[PDB]
Amino acid sequence: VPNKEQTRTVLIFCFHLKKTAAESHRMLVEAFGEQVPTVKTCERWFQRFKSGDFDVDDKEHGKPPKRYEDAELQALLDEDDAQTQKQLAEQLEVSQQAVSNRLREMGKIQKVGRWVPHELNERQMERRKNTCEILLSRYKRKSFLHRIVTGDEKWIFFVNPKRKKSYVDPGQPATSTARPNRFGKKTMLCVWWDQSGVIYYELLKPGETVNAARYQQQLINLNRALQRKRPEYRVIFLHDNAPSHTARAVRDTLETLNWEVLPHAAYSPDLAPSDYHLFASMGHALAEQRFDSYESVKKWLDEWFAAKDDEFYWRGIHKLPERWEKCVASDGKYFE
Amino acid sequence: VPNKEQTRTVLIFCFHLKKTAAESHRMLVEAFGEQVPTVKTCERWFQRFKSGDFDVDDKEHGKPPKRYEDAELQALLDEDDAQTQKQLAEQLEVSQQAVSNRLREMGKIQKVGRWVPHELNERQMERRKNTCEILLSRYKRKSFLHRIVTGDEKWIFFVNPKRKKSYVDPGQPATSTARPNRFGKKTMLCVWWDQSGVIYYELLKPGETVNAARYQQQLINLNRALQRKRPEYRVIFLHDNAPSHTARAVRDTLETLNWEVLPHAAYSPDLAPSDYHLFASMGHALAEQRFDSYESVKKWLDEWFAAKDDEFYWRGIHKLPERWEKCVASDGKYFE
DNA sequence: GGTGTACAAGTAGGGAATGTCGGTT
DNA sequence: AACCGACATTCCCTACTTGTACACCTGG
DNA sequence: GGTGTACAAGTAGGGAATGTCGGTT
DNA sequence: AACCGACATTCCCTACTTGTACACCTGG
DNA sequence: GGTGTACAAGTAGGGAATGTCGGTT
DNA sequence: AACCGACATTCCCTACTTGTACACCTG
Ligand SMILES: [Mn+2]
Ligand SMILES: [Mn+2]
Repeated sequence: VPNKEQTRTVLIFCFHLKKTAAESHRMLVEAFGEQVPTVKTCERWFQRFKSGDFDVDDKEHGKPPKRYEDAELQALLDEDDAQTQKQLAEQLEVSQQAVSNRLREMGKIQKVGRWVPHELNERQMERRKNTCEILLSRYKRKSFLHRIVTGDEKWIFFVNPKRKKSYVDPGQPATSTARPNRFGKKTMLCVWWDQSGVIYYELLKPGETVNAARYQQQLINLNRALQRKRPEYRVIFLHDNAPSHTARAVRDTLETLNWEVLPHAAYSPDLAPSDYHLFASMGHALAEQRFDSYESVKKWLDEWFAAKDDEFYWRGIHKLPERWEKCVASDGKYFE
Repeated sequence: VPNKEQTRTVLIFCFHLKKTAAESHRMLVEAFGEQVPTVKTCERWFQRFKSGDFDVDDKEHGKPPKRYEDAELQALLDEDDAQTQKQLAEQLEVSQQAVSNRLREMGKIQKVGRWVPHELNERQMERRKNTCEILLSRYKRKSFLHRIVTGDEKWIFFVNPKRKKSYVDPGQPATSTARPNRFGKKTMLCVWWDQSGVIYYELLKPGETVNAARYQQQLINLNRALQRKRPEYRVIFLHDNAPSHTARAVRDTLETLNWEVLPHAAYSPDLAPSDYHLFASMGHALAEQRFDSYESVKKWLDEWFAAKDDEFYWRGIHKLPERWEKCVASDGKYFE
């Protein structure tokens, strides 16, 4: 009856009764019948038993040689880590299924890259690196974030649907969503805030623009609202290089307010707290959220800003230095 | 130095040597030592040996109870098959991790749903059903497909990048891509085709628009090219309800050419061979493609439309029949 | 409309695990 | 009888293969 | 910033697997 | 001695738990 | 975002309708 | 008073323009 495993047990038991090899074998036929391993394989078990080898496991078997080294497929990734299996395959003379396996066998996983706002010129980066160095230099001499009042502009549609993920048996349809229309109803939000909260915001009506003209009016209203909400206020103002924000007219509206405008490189939303922090948070919050009327957008926004904590804003602003640092370490290339 | 499995082999060995249960135990202690099991076990083993049962492995142990039933979790999916695990867990009173497991244990996988072009109206679904019904009723009677000349219009940006997928160790990042610009240079393409190939295409200059005026012009230009390339043509025209396609003026330009316009319910790009099949194949081929010159866009298209085997277009058109059935059986809801 | 990844199942080798057998004591 | 060495036979485990399912793309 | 899934590791508890022991022959 | 039945003790295997990593999101 | 059709409302124009004026008995 | 033709206005009624909905195709 017994298998190589059950057999070796016996031969250990037979070993421990001082039975000789050939003796044990006789007992096996006596016990189980003719169909028991040959004497030769008893003599063998015995020969290793005498060494303290009662190790049950077969010694490691034979294996077809790997038709390509690990470090070989690894060094292909070292040139272009974003190739398909089929592409790697035809460089290693194996199938894709083969390249499927060895990538699973090595620690490797497949992950999808980041979208970055803009392709940056050899120069575009230099400007970033500079600004970031400049601000850090200042940051070390004296913390000044406590003086920062930034703000920016962000669309808010009346419907924000996301593609839905369904848990269902294989080869079945996942509940589907209807596209967000590119030319749907939307209202521009313009919001200004500081490390202690949101100072002032305007929610523009559907078709409304922001021009050198209106921008002025706004930061004068901001000023008015600043006077009451921030009594202690000099003051530092951070905003991106909108065609509207660099307006000859507006530049002067800032001088005549005695506001210091922190330098800001273009295509750098990763350095604008309004974008990388405030809005980013709102992005999550707006998911699948509907707005029937312009009134409710303002009501949601109102309760949304209000129901934030204090630290939330504080944290947004104080992550600047960390970003300026990366912004330099990454040498101007996006760092996010 | 035996285990709760190895000793059982031995007890089988002794059973088949006509040794008494207690006798065998005395042999166990003699051979191995003092850490063998009791005689009480040997007696028990023997008692099941005396039957024909020499099955080594245990009986199934005591296991905790299931806190909810597989089919009870199934009722939640029947309601809403797209729910986060956390949400299911709450309804079941178990943890998320708990549900992560029972979904693994059941057949269930996670799938991303579709983007359907437009949210359809109780009415718009009927329009679709009918039109599909009508055309199919006819196709059954007499195949009118080889007479179908159809066309549409589709943008083509000068840079078509895709997020890149990388094979990498966990934690390490994947190569990032610069985002496609919504406002980049983009030439419009107006193309008309037929079961045997493309008849006449018109690649517009950047700014160029299509109005009641220009559409007519093209329809005539089409006809001329149709006379020499398709020397046999009466023509059936298929085109979507673009405001330009549905102008008073144009319907008359179509009459003057004597073309049967097939009815085509609004919001039905899934029934326009131009979109659902020709541009579809294009979207793939256009991936990661850069176009520096307007000439190359034409040079690309020329060589592309050309190298396309004749059947390709044939299949495109002949897939209408099944889309109609499918459009019909699904009562007008989208069906892709 | 195309394409990319992984589960199936089959297959060839590389040796171990085993057997055979003539040689020793 | 007992055990051995050497060459032959059997078996086991893996790195591949082709075949295939299928998630997700793609045009709106 | 925010959140959704799964790999770790620990824990209870339900019985089997095993032990203990005085009762039979 | 041998084996038993009955009650006690130990051990094994799982369905959960909490803790945590981390892909991917989110603003541009 | 582009674009066309369908009325709903808002200006002009050739007609009217009415007004002014000369004439004659 | 009576009455005309000859023009000049005060208006309409229709008639060309705008103005203000929608409707349909792209991502
Ligand atoms: Mn901005
Ligand atoms: Mn179209």
